[PDB]
Formats: sequence, C-alpha cells, structure tokens
Amino acid sequence: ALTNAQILAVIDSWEETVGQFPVITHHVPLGGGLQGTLHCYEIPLAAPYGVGFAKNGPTRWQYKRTINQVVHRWGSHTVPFLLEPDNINGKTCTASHLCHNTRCHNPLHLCWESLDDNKGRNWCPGPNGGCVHAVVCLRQGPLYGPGATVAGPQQRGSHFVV
Amino acid sequence: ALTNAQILAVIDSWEETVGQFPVITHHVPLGGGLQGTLHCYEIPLAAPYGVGFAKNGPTRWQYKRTINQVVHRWGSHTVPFLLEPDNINGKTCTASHLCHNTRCHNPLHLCWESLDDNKGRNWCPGPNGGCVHAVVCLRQGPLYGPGATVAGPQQRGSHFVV
DNA sequence: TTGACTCTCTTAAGAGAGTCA
DNA sequence: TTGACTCTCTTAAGAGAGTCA
Ligand SMILES: [Mg+2]
Ligand SMILES: [Mg+2]
Ligand SMILES: [Zn+2]
Ligand SMILES: [Zn+2]
Ligand SMILES: [Zn+2]
Ligand SMILES: [Zn+2]
Repeated sequence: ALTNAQILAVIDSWEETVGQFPVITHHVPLGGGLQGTLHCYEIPLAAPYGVGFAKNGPTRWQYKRTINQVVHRWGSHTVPFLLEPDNINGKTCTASHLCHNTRCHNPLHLCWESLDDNKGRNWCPGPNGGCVHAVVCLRQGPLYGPGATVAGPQQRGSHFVV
Repeated sequence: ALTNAQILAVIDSWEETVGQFPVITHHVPLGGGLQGTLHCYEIPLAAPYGVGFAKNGPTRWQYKRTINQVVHRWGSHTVPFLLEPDNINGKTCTASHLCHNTRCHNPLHLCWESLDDNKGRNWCPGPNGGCVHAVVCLRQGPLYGPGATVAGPQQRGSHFVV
C-alpha cells in the first residue's frame, strides 16, 4: 500500500504539473445579475497533456505514477482528494467541477461529493443568486433558468385533479 | 397511430384507464417552509396494471393499442404528449414528473421537456421557494438542500488561484 | 517507467423493441 | 387482441483497466 508520504508526493507532483497548464480567464455568472471571474487551469486539447497525464475519453483523463515498480493510476480530477474518504451516506464520492469546465484541473475549482450533489450544481442559482450548497458554488450553474418546456400539465377530459 | 383522430382516441383511452388508478394523496414540500398536497394516480405495483399497460422495467411501463390491425406502443407517460413536437433545440423531449413519483400517471403531474430540464427539477427550491421554471414546479425537488460534500476545494502548495 | 492510445463501466433521470401464451 | 414478461438503449454528470513499445 502507498504510505501517506507517498500519497502526498503524488498530490504534489500532480499540482506541480497542473500548475503549468494554460491558465484561462473566464467571465461567469454568479447569480443575482452579477458577473465574476474564474481562472481555469486547462489540460491541452491533444497530446502531450503533461507528465503523467493521458486521455481515456473525449473529456476523461487519468494520472499515472509508478512507485516501487508498481503502476498506480487515478482519474485525473480525483488526485486532490486521495487523503479523503471515498464514499459518504453510502454513495461513491466523485470529483465535482465548481467551474463546470471538464478540462480544468484547478483543485480550487473541485470538490468531492456524491454524483447527485455534483449533478445538482448544474442548476444552482449561484453564490450571489441563492446557492444553499454547504460547500458554496463558484458560479451559477450553466443550466439554471426557466427551461424550455414544450408542453405543460394538461388533460382532455375531467378524470383528474392535481 | 397516424391520424389525429386515432391519436386523440389513444389519449382518451389512456386517460380513462389511468383515471381509474388508485388516487394516493402525497403531502409535499413547496419551498419557503410551506407544504402542499398532490393527488397521484398510481399504476399498480404488480400485474394486472390496467387495460393496455405492461411493465418493461422496475419503474418503466408502456401503453399499447391495436390500431389498423397493428400494435402501436408508447412509453406509458408519453401518451398525453403524442401531438407535441418530439424534440426541442435538437434535444429529445421526455415525459417529466412534476411530482417525482414514477408510478404516478396523472397527466396534471407531467410535462414534456428535455432530459436536462427534467433532471434539473430534482434540485428546484419549489413553487414557494423560488422556482423559476416557466412551467412551474408542483413541489420542491427531492434533492434540494445543502448537500453532503465530503471535501471542498483545496491545494497543498501555491500554484493556483480561484 | 512512460506516453498515447484502446476498451467498457456507473448513476438516475428518462427510452425502444422481442418473446411467448 | 391483450397480457405479462424478457432484453438493451440514451444522456451527461462521473469512473476503472489493457496494450504496446
Ligand atoms: Mg459536475
Ligand atoms: Mg424527472
Ligand atoms: Zn476551472
Ligand atoms: Zn450552489
Ligand atoms: Zn403524481
Ligand atoms: Zn422549479
């Protein structure tokens, strides 16, 4: 098993490498009609990505290190959380982008939470629009708003009451 | 089936059958510390379900009718919307439960919207807590709340800014 | 040990279609 | 014609593991 020291060294090498990813300034809605700025550290679009990084899917990457002759591999956004519990309330913990930018590996834009909590941030009104997330959102969710519902509740007859 | 008359006949037959489903009263959060009551028309847990209905998954059903001597079949919650566009913005339209109760087939608890709009209602604060859905929610979403995030954004070094 | 590819899987909101009697 | 089962699929937020040089 990897020791605490070895895990800390993986986290540190990951941070060193991600800290050299291009830093892109994004203007984002915060809710309440306010605009803010996020600084995303974006993995390149194509190889090479950075030492230890490889693309396993269109927007999926992994980080790999060999320690004492054993190959270890992690989801590329999971590395900041290697010293944290991997499950909570029965559910697996997932890396969750507060900036909603998959290529971003800025650990200040990531949290570690259930997939339901992760998904729900997509619709959050944002830190200046009523976010109630205990770990606060950094921006209004990209899918927040009135929606585009095609047809609402309706009946042709009188068989139903709401 | 193809004709408008045939489709209206399908909707009317579906409404008559679902209208005989047991009516279950559910007391629900509305947001803003308020509570309301919904009357769900719940498909039975086991066969028989009702004329034209059959279970294709743990919480999936289908409605089928024989028209022009051929079997026509639909997802059981899609029938109210057979005269509506089946896509929006290039996204598939889905039956979406405003009561978040899959066994319910009350068309006054259903809308027709993209899967993203559908999902997002799970986290809505509700009609008395700030719902901004143009087709308004009937209740606060079951996943609304602070969440249970295990770890928030963090770095070990000084490579990153928010 | 490392890079750059390859493959399939999970979840929870939703689907279509085939086999029998 | 109708009923009661069977199977796999879609999406968009996330995953694990293999091959080859
Ligand atoms: Mg997310
Ligand atoms: Mg829904
Ligand atoms: Zn970011
Ligand atoms: Zn939030
Ligand atoms: Zn209902
Ligand atoms: Zn709503």
